[PDB]
Amino acid sequence: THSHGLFKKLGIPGPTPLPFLGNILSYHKGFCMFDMECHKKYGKVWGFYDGQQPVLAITDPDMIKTVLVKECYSVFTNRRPFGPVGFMKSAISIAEDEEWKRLRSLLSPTFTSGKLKEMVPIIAQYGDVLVRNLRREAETGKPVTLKDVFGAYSMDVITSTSFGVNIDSLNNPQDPFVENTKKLLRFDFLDPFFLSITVFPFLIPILEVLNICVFPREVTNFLRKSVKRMKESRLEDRVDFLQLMIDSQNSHKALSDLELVAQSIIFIFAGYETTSSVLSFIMYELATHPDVQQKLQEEIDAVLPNKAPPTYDTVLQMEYLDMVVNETLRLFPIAMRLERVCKKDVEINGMFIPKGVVVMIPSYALHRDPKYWTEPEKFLPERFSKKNKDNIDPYIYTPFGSGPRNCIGMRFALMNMKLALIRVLQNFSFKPCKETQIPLKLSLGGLLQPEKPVVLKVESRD
Amino acid sequence: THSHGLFKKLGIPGPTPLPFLGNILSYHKGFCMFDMECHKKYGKVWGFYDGQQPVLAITDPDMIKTVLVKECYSVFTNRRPFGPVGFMKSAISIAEDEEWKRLRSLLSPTFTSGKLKEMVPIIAQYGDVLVRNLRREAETGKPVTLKDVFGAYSMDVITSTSFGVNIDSLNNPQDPFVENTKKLLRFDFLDPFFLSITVFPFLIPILEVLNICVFPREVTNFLRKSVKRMKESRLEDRVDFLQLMIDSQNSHKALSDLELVAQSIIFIFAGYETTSSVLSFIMYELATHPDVQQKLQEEIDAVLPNKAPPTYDTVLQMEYLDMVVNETLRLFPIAMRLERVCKKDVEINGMFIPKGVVVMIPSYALHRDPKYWTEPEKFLPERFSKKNKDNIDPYIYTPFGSGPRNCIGMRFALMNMKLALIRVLQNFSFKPCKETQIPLKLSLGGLLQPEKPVVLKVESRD
Ligand code: HEM
Ligand code: HEM
Ligand SMILES: CC(C)N[C@@H](CSC[C@H](Cc1c[nH]c2ccccc12)NC(=O)OC(C)(C)C)C(=O)NCc1cccnc1
Ligand SMILES: CC(C)N[C@@H](CSC[C@H](Cc1c[nH]c2ccccc12)NC(=O)OC(C)(C)C)C(=O)NCc1cccnc1
Repeated sequence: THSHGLFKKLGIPGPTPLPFLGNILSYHKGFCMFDMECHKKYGKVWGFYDGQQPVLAITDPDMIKTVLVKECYSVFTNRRPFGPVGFMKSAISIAEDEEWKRLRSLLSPTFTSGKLKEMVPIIAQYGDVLVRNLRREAETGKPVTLKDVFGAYSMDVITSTSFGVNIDSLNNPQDPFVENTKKLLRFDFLDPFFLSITVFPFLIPILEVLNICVFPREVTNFLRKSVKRMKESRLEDRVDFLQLMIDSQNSHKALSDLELVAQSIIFIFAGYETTSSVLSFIMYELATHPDVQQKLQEEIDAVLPNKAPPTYDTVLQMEYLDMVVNETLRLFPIAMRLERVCKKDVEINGMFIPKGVVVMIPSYALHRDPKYWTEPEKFLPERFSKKNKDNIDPYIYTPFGSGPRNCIGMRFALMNMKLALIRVLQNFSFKPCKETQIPLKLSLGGLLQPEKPVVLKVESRD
Repeated sequence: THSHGLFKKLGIPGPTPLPFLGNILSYHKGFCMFDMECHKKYGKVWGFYDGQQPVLAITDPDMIKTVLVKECYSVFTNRRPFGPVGFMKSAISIAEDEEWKRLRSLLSPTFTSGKLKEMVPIIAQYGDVLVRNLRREAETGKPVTLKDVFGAYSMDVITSTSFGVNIDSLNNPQDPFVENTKKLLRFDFLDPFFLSITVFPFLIPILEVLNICVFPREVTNFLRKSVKRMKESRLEDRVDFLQLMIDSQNSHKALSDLELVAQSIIFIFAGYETTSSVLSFIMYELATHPDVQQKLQEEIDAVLPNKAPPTYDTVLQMEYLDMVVNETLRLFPIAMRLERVCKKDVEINGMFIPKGVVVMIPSYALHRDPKYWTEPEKFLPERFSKKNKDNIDPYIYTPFGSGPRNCIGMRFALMNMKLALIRVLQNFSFKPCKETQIPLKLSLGGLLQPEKPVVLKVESRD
């Protein structure tokens, strides 16, 4: 129908599409399973149909580089639309071409190593909070649910690093400011709503004229005014994302107020469930590989004797920790794919690409390719040792993507997660319960997350 | 366009419609203002257009009777659809024709005077709760917001009379069971979403296939399982609406489980903001007419000396109280209109009515008609004295509608509100603050509710 002959014409293999649905029935096992099977069955490039929308998959690292880096500005600048977005049209990760470029320009200085070293003390205080809450659970030998305790942690670091609000969310789960922000959850792109948006993408315009949005209209409204209060209470009466944006609107064309709110929202959205999720995947591996946990506890005490508090520089000093984080990300790259919309008829690395195709890099499946990783399913942190870390193709292992449009939040995310692990492990060990799901099964959904949530035994090194 | 010549053809007056919008621009001042102006300008019958949808207004009490009573089953059985409803299609107030008739049959015995006398003791306990919360506000001379304290009250009576759950919502505003139920708020039929649904009623089918609903998909999901837990904890291990429905599914065709949940939801929806709102409108009048308040306090002590607790029968004994409630409802009939969809070409009281028209009775405007009420804007409870209560046309004063499809919840609503007022006034007097809005302005919105929320001074008769 109307475009389902495209790949068959270019000589590109793939699963044969059904009318209207294309291949979306093949998502019944999740993006991850579909992508590995496809890589296996079909080889180095393949093609499928998200309804009428042609998606070209690629796995050659040279080709990936062209797309993510070389022709990023010229050809492959934007992501694919996904549903009605309202004013969130202005958020950097949604925006396009020159508005994107301007936004990415206007926001980059907020994510430098400099500002991040200034934020480290704030992100630290809530590690202590995390500990006392964990100790409360450990002095009462009851299995712990990480996503809850790490959620409460991530939530705290966001509320602080982005607005100055200081909440113990785990113990104030019903503060107005914690309630809204806990509704900014990762979109399930295989839930009813989003699948239909894929079979009926013409519906998106209809919703937009009805001010219906995939960002709940009330959470956005709460923050828009919460910001405009903060804005006008500091102006006038250092050191969060909001103040860094306030200072910036003092490319070009400055930052509009509505533009400012939207970024603020996308930072919470980005930083809340990801931090929570990754931190849980890591504690899962640490707990099912007690040697890796011991070796990391040993490393942490070396740098920080006497449970010394971690600093920006003592954090970047810890190599095994960096290894442990990077390998967890290999097995659970929560973005799962990267995607670029081809804006022009192009030819790259010997392959014609017609305008309008979505180019997709199947991150999860490349992270578990046996042709670039030995024993890809095993959790083996040494793959990232300063010895082996050189035989790893930065276009095969892309947990934050690559190029002008990679994750702007990368250094903060990594720092935020590491500060958590250092303080937690300084004080506790983590052990399987019987109710622990070993082996952790991944969700057949549209999200990278455990089937059953991770529950563990926490014990005090006291 | 496609139907805007209808009234002009039948000789029926009304405001001239614009293409596509019909007359909806005339709602800029609210349904209430539009309806009085229309009654004034145009007389005993008029016509307008909710987009393409012809609505015929009527004010002759004989004609109203035919519509609400005589030809209710034959002709005027259903209300007008309003947006996507999901499984709430099964709720009695939404359902149609034989399913309605069956539901109204299967649910009527739950609202008898018998069951209501059995519920009175439950509804009483939360009057005491209401008092201690009020006393806490009165011992701290801070103006009170009625909708909050009455909301918390109404919320408590619902949670109890419908599931057995016993919560002090005002002090547990963050119990999971109170959180969801506080989201079941009255629909604003002049908010963006519903106006568009009126200009684009073809959009309703589109939303329905997207499982988008005007009952938030999460509140419904919470209760559906909350019920199925309650259902299977009482079955097996008297005296609420849920148990009365459980007993009924033990016309005809019994009550399906999904059918049962939906009614449960519609009862909360119905009984929460209405009780809250009416109770606030009443305290407003009592507080701005201190004689009426005194006369009612005097009456209550006569029946119930020593702050005696109210009983079902001592409640029906209080005539001035019944007067005060009924007159408040005159000035603030929160339904505002009644509506019936004409299902066949008919002729009633000398007027042809073509199939598909919505027949509408402008309750608010009839309640303030100078041709049936002297000084209609004044709050004068004596209009309802056992002397004058006979010169009041039950088809002009219809705060609960009339006929086979009037409010099934009427006796409960009235009893629930009166039990509140008796206990409250036994203990407190209510006085204007400076921040009180005198005179209360009504919302220009699609709801009957105060412009500014009612704030009063509460003082202890101790
Ligand atoms: C463990 C944590 C995180 C992971 C694994 C992650 C991963 C990713 C990935 C794969 C992308 C797409 C990059 C590409 O297209 O090549 C991305 C984009 C993005 N991330 Fe993250 N992310 C994380 C946390 C964060 C945080 C904390 C922020 C805070 C501001 C953030 C903000 C963004 C933004 C704004 C984009 C889009 C940038 C643009 O399109 O210009 N992310 N992230
Ligand atoms: C002060 C409180 C209330 C007022 C003023 C009120 C008013 C009304 C009005 C005007 C109608 C439409 C009747 C008609 O079309 O003629 C109605 C319908 C209805 N009410 Fe209420 N109501 C109140 C409280 C309640 C309560 C507590 C319940 C509890 C179950 C309830 C359940 C219903 C139902 C189910 C219908 C639709 C009945 C049907 O269509 O078969 N209402 N109400
Ligand atoms: C999908 C939500 C997160 N809307 C995005 C728009 S594009 C940023 C990217 C989304 C994405 C990556 N491959 C995809 C393949 C198909 C469809 C969408 C995507 N993000 C992403 O990794 O999200 C998680 C970890 C998958 C939840 C947005 O604006 N996200 C802010 C954000 C979120 C998370 C991390 N960093 C930034
Ligand atoms: C509109 C909401 C309440 N959906 C109803 C469907 S029809 C019951 C009726 C609605 C109604 C009366 N004139 C109208 C004129 C135009 C459009 C709709 C209506 N109710 C009604 O009085 O609602 C309040 C007090 C106006 C909020 C529903 O199912 N409502 C359950 C319910 C609510 C309140 C009282 N009793 C029952």
